[PDB]
Amino acid sequence: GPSRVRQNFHPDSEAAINRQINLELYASYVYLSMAYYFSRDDVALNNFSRYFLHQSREETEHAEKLMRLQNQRGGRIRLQDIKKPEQDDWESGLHAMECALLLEKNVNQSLLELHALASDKGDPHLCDFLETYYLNEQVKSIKELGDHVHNLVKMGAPDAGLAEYLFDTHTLG
Amino acid sequence: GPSRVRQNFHPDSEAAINRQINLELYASYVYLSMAYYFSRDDVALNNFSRYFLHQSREETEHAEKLMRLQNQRGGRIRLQDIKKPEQDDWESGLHAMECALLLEKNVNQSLLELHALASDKGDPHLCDFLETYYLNEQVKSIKELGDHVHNLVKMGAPDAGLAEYLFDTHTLG
Amino acid sequence: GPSRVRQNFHPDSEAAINRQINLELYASYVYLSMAYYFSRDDVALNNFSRYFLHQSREETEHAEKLMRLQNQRGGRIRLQDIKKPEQDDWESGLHAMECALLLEKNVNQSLLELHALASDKGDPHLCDFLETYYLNEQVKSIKELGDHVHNLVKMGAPDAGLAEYLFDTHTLG
Amino acid sequence: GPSRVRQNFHPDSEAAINRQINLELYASYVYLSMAYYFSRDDVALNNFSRYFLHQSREETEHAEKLMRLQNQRGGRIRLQDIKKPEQDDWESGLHAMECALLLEKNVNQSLLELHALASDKGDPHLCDFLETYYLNEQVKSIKELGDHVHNLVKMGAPDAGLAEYLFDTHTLG
Amino acid sequence: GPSRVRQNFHPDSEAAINRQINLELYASYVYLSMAYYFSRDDVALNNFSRYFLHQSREETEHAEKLMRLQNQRGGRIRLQDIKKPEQDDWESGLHAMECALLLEKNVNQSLLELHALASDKGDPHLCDFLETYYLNEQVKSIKELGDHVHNLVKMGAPDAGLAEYLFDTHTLG
Amino acid sequence: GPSRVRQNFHPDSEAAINRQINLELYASYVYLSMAYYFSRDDVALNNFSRYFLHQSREETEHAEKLMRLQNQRGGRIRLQDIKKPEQDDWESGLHAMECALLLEKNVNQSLLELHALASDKGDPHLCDFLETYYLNEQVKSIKELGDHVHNLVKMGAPDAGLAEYLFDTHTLG
Ligand SMILES: [Cl-]
Ligand SMILES: [Cl-]
Ligand SMILES: [Cl-]
Ligand SMILES: [Cl-]
Ligand SMILES: [Cl-]
Ligand SMILES: [Cl-]
Ligand SMILES: [Cl-]
Ligand SMILES: [Cl-]
Ligand SMILES: [Cl-]
Ligand SMILES: [Cl-]
Ligand SMILES: [Cl-]
Ligand SMILES: [Cl-]
Ligand SMILES: [Cl-]
Ligand SMILES: [Cl-]
Ligand SMILES: [Cl-]
Ligand SMILES: [Cl-]
Ligand SMILES: [Cl-]
Ligand SMILES: [Cl-]
Ligand SMILES: [Cl-]
Ligand SMILES: [Cl-]
Ligand SMILES: [Cl-]
Ligand SMILES: [Cl-]
Ligand SMILES: [Cl-]
Ligand SMILES: [Cl-]
Ligand SMILES: [Cl-]
Ligand SMILES: [Cl-]
Ligand SMILES: [Cl-]
Ligand SMILES: [Cl-]
Ligand SMILES: [Cl-]
Ligand SMILES: [Cl-]
Ligand SMILES: [Cl-]
Ligand SMILES: [Cl-]
Ligand SMILES: [Fe+2]
Ligand SMILES: [Fe+2]
Ligand SMILES: [Fe+2]
Ligand SMILES: [Fe+2]
Ligand SMILES: [Fe+2]
Ligand SMILES: [Fe+2]
Ligand SMILES: [Fe+2]
Ligand SMILES: [Fe+2]
Ligand SMILES: [Fe+2]
Ligand SMILES: [Fe+2]
Ligand SMILES: [Fe+2]
Ligand SMILES: [Fe+2]
Ligand SMILES: [Fe+2]
Ligand SMILES: [Fe+2]
Ligand SMILES: [Fe+2]
Ligand SMILES: [Fe+2]
Ligand SMILES: [Fe+2]
Ligand SMILES: [Fe+2]
Ligand SMILES: [Fe+2]
Ligand SMILES: [Fe+2]
Ligand SMILES: [Fe+2]
Ligand SMILES: [Fe+2]
Ligand SMILES: [Fe+2]
Ligand SMILES: [Fe+2]
Ligand SMILES: [Fe+2]
Ligand SMILES: [Fe+2]
Ligand SMILES: [Fe+2]
Ligand SMILES: [Fe+2]
Ligand SMILES: [Fe+2]
Ligand SMILES: [Fe+2]
Ligand SMILES: [Fe+2]
Ligand SMILES: [Fe+2]
Ligand SMILES: [Fe+2]
Ligand SMILES: [Fe+2]
Ligand SMILES: [Fe+2]
Ligand SMILES: [Fe+2]
Ligand SMILES: [Fe+2]
Ligand SMILES: [Fe+2]
Ligand SMILES: [Fe+2]
Ligand SMILES: [Fe+2]
Ligand SMILES: [Fe+2]
Ligand SMILES: [Fe+2]
Ligand SMILES: [Fe+2]
Ligand SMILES: [Fe+2]
Ligand SMILES: [Fe+2]
Ligand SMILES: [Fe+2]
Ligand SMILES: [Fe+2]
Ligand SMILES: [Fe+2]
Ligand SMILES: [Mg+2]
Ligand SMILES: [Mg+2]
Ligand SMILES: [Mg+2]
Ligand SMILES: [Mg+2]
Ligand SMILES: [Mg+2]
Ligand SMILES: [Mg+2]
Ligand SMILES: [Mg+2]
Ligand SMILES: [Mg+2]
Ligand SMILES: [Mg+2]
Ligand SMILES: [Mg+2]
Ligand SMILES: [Mg+2]
Ligand SMILES: [Mg+2]
Ligand SMILES: [Mg+2]
Ligand SMILES: [Mg+2]
Ligand SMILES: [Mg+2]
Ligand SMILES: [Mg+2]
Ligand SMILES: [Mg+2]
Ligand SMILES: [Mg+2]
Repeated sequence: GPSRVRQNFHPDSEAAINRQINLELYASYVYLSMAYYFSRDDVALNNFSRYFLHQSREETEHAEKLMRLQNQRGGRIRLQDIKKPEQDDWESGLHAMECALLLEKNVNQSLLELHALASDKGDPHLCDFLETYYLNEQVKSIKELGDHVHNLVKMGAPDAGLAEYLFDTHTLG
Repeated sequence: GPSRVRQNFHPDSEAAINRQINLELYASYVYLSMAYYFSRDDVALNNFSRYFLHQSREETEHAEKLMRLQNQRGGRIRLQDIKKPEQDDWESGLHAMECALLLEKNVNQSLLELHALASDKGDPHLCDFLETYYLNEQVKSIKELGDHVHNLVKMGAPDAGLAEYLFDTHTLG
Repeated sequence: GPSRVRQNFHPDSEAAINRQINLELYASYVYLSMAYYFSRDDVALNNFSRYFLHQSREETEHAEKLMRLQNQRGGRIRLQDIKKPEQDDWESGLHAMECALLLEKNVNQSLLELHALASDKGDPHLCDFLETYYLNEQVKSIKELGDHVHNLVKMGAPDAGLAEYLFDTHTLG
Repeated sequence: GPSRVRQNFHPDSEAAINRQINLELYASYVYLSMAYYFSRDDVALNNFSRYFLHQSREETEHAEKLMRLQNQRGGRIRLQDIKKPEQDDWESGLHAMECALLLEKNVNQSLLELHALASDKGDPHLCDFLETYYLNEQVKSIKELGDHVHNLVKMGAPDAGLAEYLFDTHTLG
Repeated sequence: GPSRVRQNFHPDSEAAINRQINLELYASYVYLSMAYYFSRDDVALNNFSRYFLHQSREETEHAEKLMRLQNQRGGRIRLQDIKKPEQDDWESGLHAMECALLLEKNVNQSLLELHALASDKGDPHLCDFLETYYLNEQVKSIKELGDHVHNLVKMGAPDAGLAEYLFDTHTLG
Repeated sequence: GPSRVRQNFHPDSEAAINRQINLELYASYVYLSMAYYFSRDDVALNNFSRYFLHQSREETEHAEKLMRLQNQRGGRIRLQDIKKPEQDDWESGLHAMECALLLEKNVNQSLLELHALASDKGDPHLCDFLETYYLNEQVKSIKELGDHVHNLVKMGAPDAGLAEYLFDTHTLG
């Protein structure tokens, strides 16, 4: 107290990083739920399953990089419960994509608030960390999900019988 | 009488294995019938044909492993007629998949009854044999057929003109 | 009705091909029975087992080529029960070989009657099919079985203790 | 309702599998917490960190295989909150190892109760699943942790200055 | 007391595993005795020698896997004298094969009793261990020895001068 | 009677070789016991385990070469019970090493007495056999064990917490 490594690292930043870790672990859990929805016998869209499983594992990576940052800067990781997702039954490929898009925008908003806090606290290391590893990743993710939602809507998902099947095999395959 | 190899092998188990051999050979014949239905000039779904031909050959493997078990344990194989399948004309890709699912559940029920008999007779070798080579294979097969039935139903098979054609080329291809 | 592919294909030929399919599947089953007789603990002639298992699989090939022919010509496959073999206990390597020789001659006679029918119906495609894929195969098979029976008889099978053992390891190995 | 795949799968088993999924995800989170404790600047045992991170990822694998089983059998995954671990500060390499050993024994007890339930419900597929993928894994894990605890105790951890350092570099390296 | 690893492991099971270790070491010694009988100048059947030496080494493997199990589960290995085999002079290749068959059936009976005890004590780990590594190995071994005894009897062993010589060179070579 | 191969081979030598075979098999069993002591969860010195397991297998080799010698010279192998080791709990790495050193010196004394007997009986083949394959092996083994005991004593085994751990990983690893 303080850590021999700690320098220019505000307690508010440390707390906000702990909250961000929880949010990234939550996002991982949401995607894991979606992945296994798509492998149900009455859904059986294996490339939607693979896509969301990959997203789940990326969110765990996002959480771990923040945990590493906490240690690097001499903060102390404080974990909290990972809340269950809002749904187990995700309804359709389109609905899951729309929910993922909303999730990603929510996580983006949290990251932008974290960047504003880091700026306020004169922490350019933390600002750069977020810019380098988080903000463009989020923009790319949101854009990709937007593209997917548009194609599924235009194709007639979820009610048009061929739409999710064909998107599964040609876009996500 | 008895075989110099026979040990802890109840006559009821020996008889039940003979009945299971017949059922696996019957399942092989059903799938062979389906395979050649799909190669008719007025059906011509070559990947449905290939899929069911593969399933036919797997069922022969299942029969042979039970025949080998009978010899290994010192029982005597007693073959019976292999009954013809219930249909020659299987109507559609969806109908064949639904019939295959029912067949697999029926074969599964027979295997579960065989496991219950082996348990009752204190035959852990036979229990393990069924668990190792049959029960999970059946669960996997039933799940795969369930997945296929769901996709074909959602796509609008059998009446939607593109459904079986597209499933043939993208899932079974 | 008729199939858009059907041409110069008599209903009698179509029916005779269905009967031939059943006979080839029956021959496969006979050989499968023999194969597993030779793997009994009280018989244990592993190369006799392998030899008859191979013959079993070849007969399934013979059945499938006729099933393909039926579809190619626009006929409709009509499957029937596959009758069990005449024996489960095949007595000896010599007896099995003698039974196989009789089976092959019986199947040959059926093929010759099928060729006579095809000739009568002016079906040169069917005549050529039988000549190309069946008649010489049968002559080769009958000759091979004749050779095997002669050697086993001369060697003193089944009662001479070394005969089947030595034939198993030097001719069939 | 029910799933077209469901067979011999009791609702109690389905519920117990959902509880087991939560427990495996909890174990993953415990190990993740431990991994990042060991990377603190005031702990800095990088091979303890790597060891627990690996264990964390294995527990996620354990959770996923149960999620797959639920879908395979036609049950429905029902996720719950993942509770935070009991500690963020794990005190020492020895204490973390002792906590991991207790966790593994607790998870083992849950698996044994699940196997007893599956047995009671006559579900040999579920029994075999647990035996094949879970029970021996748990015994191996408990034994390994026991070995590690013994060596650390004998070496004088946590107070002997060289003990955890040397164990980190020679056993876990 | 108890071992920090021990869980769901009954003292009766621990004792029965110690007895099984002794029996497997005894079986190894029997086979070692047989191997060196066949290398006598007045026996000189080098492939019978090699066959039994291999079986001896496999039995040591069986003993070691049980010793490892004892440690894995937190039991304590308690070794006893390894009794000498019943004979040094094994009389003939046929007699040795018949003695080996009886030995294997006796060891199998002991394993089945061990499985019944494990079942009674609700130890699915131990049941699976026996099923996975012991019970099918025993069935395979008994069947192989049955096959060998049958061929040697039919060939006229031990009195027919060529029988053991030819079996040595063609089956065991 | 006598063996057609026997020449210059005294009955006393034949008997002494049988006693030596038993002693080498006993030494193998002692080392096997030690190997599995070191794999206990409350000992867990895996390189001590590996070292003694290797020594166990070498002693079996020593026994087999004497069994081969007996046959080569036309003597008859006479096996006896293999007595259990003096301990199951070997107390420590140092104590096991000290017990192994005493065992090796005892086996050496027996070999020297065997050489004296062979000399007395004018058997230069047996003298050379012992010199070539046994006497220098024993001197090397005794020296190696002496080296190990010295290092463990100097390092402070068994009570110094780091000693056996460090010797396990740097000398025996
Ligand atoms: Cl600071
Ligand atoms: Cl809350
Ligand atoms: Cl700044
Ligand atoms: Cl897209
Ligand atoms: Cl559509
Ligand atoms: Cl029996
Ligand atoms: Cl009937
Ligand atoms: Cl049982
Ligand atoms: Cl599908
Ligand atoms: Cl359509
Ligand atoms: Cl398409
Ligand atoms: Cl026509
Ligand atoms: Cl009839
Ligand atoms: Cl013509
Ligand atoms: Cl021939
Ligand atoms: Cl003869
Ligand atoms: Cl059910
Ligand atoms: Cl709660
Ligand atoms: Cl059950
Ligand atoms: Cl360790
Ligand atoms: Cl220290
Ligand atoms: Cl216990
Ligand atoms: Cl006694
Ligand atoms: Cl149990
Ligand atoms: Cl044999
Ligand atoms: Cl002879
Ligand atoms: Cl020969
Ligand atoms: Cl002499
Ligand atoms: Cl005594
Ligand atoms: Cl001399
Ligand atoms: Cl040394
Ligand atoms: Cl020390
Ligand atoms: Fe939050
Ligand atoms: Fe992504
Ligand atoms: Fe990625
Ligand atoms: Fe993220
Ligand atoms: Fe909640
Ligand atoms: Fe994200
Ligand atoms: Fe930048
Ligand atoms: Fe992303
Ligand atoms: Fe039946
Ligand atoms: Fe399949
Ligand atoms: Fe396959
Ligand atoms: Fe099957
Ligand atoms: Fe019928
Ligand atoms: Fe099947
Ligand atoms: Fe079981
Ligand atoms: Fe299958
Ligand atoms: Fe017929
Ligand atoms: Fe052939
Ligand atoms: Fe062939
Ligand atoms: Fe044929
Ligand atoms: Fe009949
Ligand atoms: Fe034929
Ligand atoms: Fe021709
Ligand atoms: Fe042929
Ligand atoms: Fe729980
Ligand atoms: Fe692990
Ligand atoms: Fe691993
Ligand atoms: Fe786990
Ligand atoms: Fe809480
Ligand atoms: Fe675990
Ligand atoms: Fe199993
Ligand atoms: Fe583990
Ligand atoms: Fe015993
Ligand atoms: Fe073997
Ligand atoms: Fe082997
Ligand atoms: Fe054994
Ligand atoms: Fe005795
Ligand atoms: Fe054995
Ligand atoms: Fe064996
Ligand atoms: Fe002695
Ligand atoms: Fe050595
Ligand atoms: Fe060596
Ligand atoms: Fe030795
Ligand atoms: Fe004693
Ligand atoms: Fe030695
Ligand atoms: Fe020399
Ligand atoms: Fe040595
Ligand atoms: Fe070192
Ligand atoms: Mg300082
Ligand atoms: Mg603070
Ligand atoms: Mg998938
Ligand atoms: Mg007998
Ligand atoms: Mg009977
Ligand atoms: Mg085709
Ligand atoms: Mg037309
Ligand atoms: Mg007609
Ligand atoms: Mg075979
Ligand atoms: Mg339905
Ligand atoms: Mg329910
Ligand atoms: Mg690290
Ligand atoms: Mg304790
Ligand atoms: Mg006790
Ligand atoms: Mg040899
Ligand atoms: Mg003479
Ligand atoms: Mg004498
Ligand atoms: Mg080891």
